[PDB]
Amino acid sequence: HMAGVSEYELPEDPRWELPRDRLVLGKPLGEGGQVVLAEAIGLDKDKPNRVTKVAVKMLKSDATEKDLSDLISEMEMMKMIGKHKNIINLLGACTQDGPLYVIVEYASKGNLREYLQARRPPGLEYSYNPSHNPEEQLSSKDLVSCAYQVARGMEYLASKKCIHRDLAARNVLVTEDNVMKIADFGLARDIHHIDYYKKTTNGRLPVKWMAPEALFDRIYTHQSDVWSFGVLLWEIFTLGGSPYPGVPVEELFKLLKEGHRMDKPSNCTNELYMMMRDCWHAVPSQRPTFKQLVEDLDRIVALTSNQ
Repeated sequence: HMAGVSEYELPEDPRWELPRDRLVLGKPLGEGGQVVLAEAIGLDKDKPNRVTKVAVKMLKSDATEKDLSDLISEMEMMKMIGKHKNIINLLGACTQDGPLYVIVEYASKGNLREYLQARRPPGLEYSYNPSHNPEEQLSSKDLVSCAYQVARGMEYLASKKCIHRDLAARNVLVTEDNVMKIADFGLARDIHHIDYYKKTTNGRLPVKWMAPEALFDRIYTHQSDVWSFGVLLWEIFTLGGSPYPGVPVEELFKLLKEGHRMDKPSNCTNELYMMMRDCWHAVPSQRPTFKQLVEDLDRIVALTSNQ
C-alpha cells in the first residue's frame, strides 16, 4: 500500500490548482485508478459562477506508492503535450487538503465501442445491437468523420512525441457534441515485462491491437500506433466489432507472423479497407503516417455520402 497523502509532496501548480470545495462529486464513471463525474464551480476564473461537468481521476483505497507517481506522471504529461480538440484534456487538479485529484474533460457518451454498438442498424451487415436503448443510426460520412477526428488527435499527439501504445475504440470517448477524444494517451509505461494473456477489467485483450514488433519485440513507436489505428478503423466499420474473431491469443502470434490480416468488414469501401491494410503493413517504415492518414481521410470525408 502507500503512505498518507501528506507523507508525499504533490506537485502544486498555480495554473491548474483548484480548491476541493469547488468540486461537487457525482456518480462513478470508470473503475480500474478511479474516475467519477463531478461539477466544478468556476473552472474558468473569467466566469466563477458557471458550473462545468468534468471527470475526476483519483487513486483507489488500496494504492501503491507507484500508483501515485503514475497519476502525477500523467498529469504532468498532459501539461507537456498541450491541448487539442480531439483528446481528453487536463482541466485542473487538487493537490492539497486531501487526496490527489486530476480533473480532465468529460465525455458524456462514453467510449466509442459502446457508442457504435448502440447505433447498429437492425440489418444483417452488423452483429445484433446489444444496447437496450438503441440510438439513431450513424451516416456513412459520420463514421469516416469519426475516423478523421481520431487520426487528427493522433497526428497531434505524434507531433508532440507522444506514443499512445494502446490506441483502440475503448480508449476513444465521445462528447455530448459527438466529438471524438482520445484518452489514456499520457499513461506511464510499465517497466516490467508484460503478460500477453492479461485482460482488462472490461474483458478486453490489449494484444489484439498491438503491432507485430510491439508484440514480439516489445517495440513501441508512432508506426506501431498506426497499426493500432488500423484495428481501430476496423472496429468503426464493424460498429464496435471484436478484432480477430474466433482467434485464440496464442494462435494470434503464428497467424500475424504468417502475414495474415482481418477481412474487410461488410459495408466498407475498398479504399477504406486498403487504408487498414497499409496500416497493418509488415514493415513499420512502410505504414503511412498520421499526417497522411489525416489527409486521405479528409478527402474521403468530403466524398463520402451523408445520406
